[PDB]
Parts: sequence; structure tokens; C-alpha cells
Amino acid sequence: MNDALHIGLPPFLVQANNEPRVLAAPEARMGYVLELVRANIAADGGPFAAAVFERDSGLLIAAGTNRVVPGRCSAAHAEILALSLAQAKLDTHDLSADGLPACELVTSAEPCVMCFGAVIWSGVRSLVCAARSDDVEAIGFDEGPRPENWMGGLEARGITVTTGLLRDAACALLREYNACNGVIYNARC
Amino acid sequence: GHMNDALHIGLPPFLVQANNEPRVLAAPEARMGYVLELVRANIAADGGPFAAAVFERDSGLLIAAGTNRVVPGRCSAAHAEILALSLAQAKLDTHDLSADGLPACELVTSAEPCVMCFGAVIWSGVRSLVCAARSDDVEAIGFDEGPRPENWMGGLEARGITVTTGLLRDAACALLREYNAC
Ligand SMILES: Nc1ccnc(=O)[nH]1
Ligand SMILES: [Zn+2]
Ligand SMILES: [Zn+2]
Repeated sequence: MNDALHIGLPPFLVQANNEPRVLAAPEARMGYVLELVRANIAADGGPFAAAVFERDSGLLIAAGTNRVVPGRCSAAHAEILALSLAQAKLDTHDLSADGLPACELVTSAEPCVMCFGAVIWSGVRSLVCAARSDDVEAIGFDEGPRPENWMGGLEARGITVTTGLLRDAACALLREYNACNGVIYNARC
Repeated sequence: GHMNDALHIGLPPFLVQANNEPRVLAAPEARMGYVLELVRANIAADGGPFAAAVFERDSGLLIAAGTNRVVPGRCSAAHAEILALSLAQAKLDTHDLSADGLPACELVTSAEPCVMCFGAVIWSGVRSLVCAARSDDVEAIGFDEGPRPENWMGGLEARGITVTTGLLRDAACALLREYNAC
């Protein structure tokens, strides 16, 4: 509405937040996240996606993707959407809240500065990344002024960090995205 | 706010009204003054002691305002800045406030941004950031600003965003203290 923050979720993302799913393996988890990436790109969104799991069971709780441009909202990153939807579903601003399960945020690329903090407040206890910062930098997409050893900063707060998971297919997904960005029409896109 | 087809965070009456009531505050202190009033209402509306609003830098026209809604809105990302920036990018229909053909936009804020919002402002397109309360003032009432890069103000300056702080600061603290007192 015009009297409430309202970020719309594309059909495939709604489905992604609708169908129950459980993926044990980190590979499996990131694999599904990378599926939403390809989708997102085909739904007019940035090449970024994320999902919050119950970490210790693999129960998908919520997913998000970059809807910045189509959404006319710079704050609509993949991490912000998944972290919110996740908090809304479990109905609490704290995923670290008393009773809730230990949550985990699987993202296609190392988080930017905005989301970096977004992660700290969320209440998740673990972050799992795919594409290293350089890969993202490598094609525009600025990570933003993150403080020294942000990764360390997270470990310190109890948020375990991991990067590189399925980085190969992640960087590929970034590239065909970039490959298909210009304005001159290409039927192969 | 748990929906399906979209992420939805409702705004309380006063805030709803704030984004639809025509307003033009030319002076800087006027903008900040208004923002502080919002803080009060927000506290009164089970919200955190934080408010903010985007104004067209030169004209002083209120474009959108946002408060802290984390708790009542079960969303840890709902800070005064995030909302005010997002409703502004909504009204103007663009994810870029520094976009072509749009009068420069400023974000007057009750306190200095948290590392999150910090990045948030950067991606918004706002061309200036005026703050009231300082960071120690914030950590003083028990709120985290998170780990920010050495000299964040520089980062903003360097990225085309003018930083200016300490405005009505003292008035912004009586509000913080009051909140902490209760
Ligand atoms: N500066 C801030 C600290 C904590 N929460 C907020 O909403 N804002
Ligand atoms: Zn981000
Ligand atoms: Zn903030």
C-alpha cells in the first residue's frame, strides 16, 4: 500500500515460500537457493537469492531474492526479504528468540554491508555463502564498505560464517545474468 | 505481518498520517523538529525511540517518514531509516532517489544510522544525511549500532552523500533518556 511498506513477491517466490521443503546437505540447501537465482533473473530480478532454514533439520522456512529494480526498493535485497518473511512466519523479530529453532541463512553471494548488519540483528546463528565478494565485485554489484574482517565480526557474535559453497555454479549464474543485461534484444536470453 | 504474495509491514496511525499529510519544512531544525515529534508518537505507539524522514533537500517537502517498528512489526529490519527510504522510493516510483530528473533527496534522522541502515542509506540515492543524536548517545541507552567501517561518515561523503550531525541532538537525547527511563 501507500500507507505501509509493501514488497511484492513474484509467483515463483510465493511458491518457494509455500511448498514445504527439507534439504539436509549444505550442497542441497545452496542448490535450491541457486535455483531461485536463475528464477529471479527470469522474473526481472537481480542475480541474488537466499533462504532461512532450521539449520539442524533442513526445514525451509523462508526465501527471498533481489527485487530492487522491479520492486523500486533499494532495501529489497535477497537477505532482507528472507530474513523478514522468516521473522513474519515465526511471528517474531527475533529468530534467536526463546524457543524458536536455530536458524541459518543460505545466500548465493557473500552479504553486502547493508545486509551484513541485517544478519547480525536477525537472530540467525549461522550464515552460509556461495559467491565470494570478489565475484560480485567482478561484475559491478558493489558489496559496500564492510568493516575489517566482517566475517570475524560475525563469528564473534556467534554467527558462524562459511563461503565458497557451490561457488562454481554460483559464479556461472552471475555471468549468464551479466551476459543478458544490455538493452539490445537477444532471443537467447 | 505474515502474508504470502508480498512482504508487508503496517504503519501505525500517526505514521500512516505522516506520509499523507502535506508538509514543507524549509529550515533544517524544522525538519529535525518534526522528526523528533515522530519519535515521541512512535514510543507512544510501542515503537523504539527512533524516527526519520526523507525530504527534498532544497524544497523541504516531506516525502516519507519512518520509525522503528522491529518489535510490533516482528521484523528486525524495520528501522526508522529502512522504512522512510523505502516508502520514498515507492512514492517516487524508483529504487534510486538520486535518479535522473528527481529533486535531490535528504534523510533527516533522529540518531546516527546502524551499520545496516548505514549501507541502506548508501543504496538509497539520498544525497545528504542529517542526524540528531550521536552514536555514544545511542549506545548510552542500550542499543547497538553494530560494527561500522573505520570512519563511516567518510564513506558516505566519498560516495556523494553529505553527512551533517548533532542537530537538535540535545533535544533528541531527552527523548532517548525518557524512553530508557521507562
Ligand atoms: N539506531 C538504531 C539502533 C537500533 N534500532 C534502530 O532502529 N535504530
Ligand atoms: Zn545486501
Ligand atoms: Zn538502523
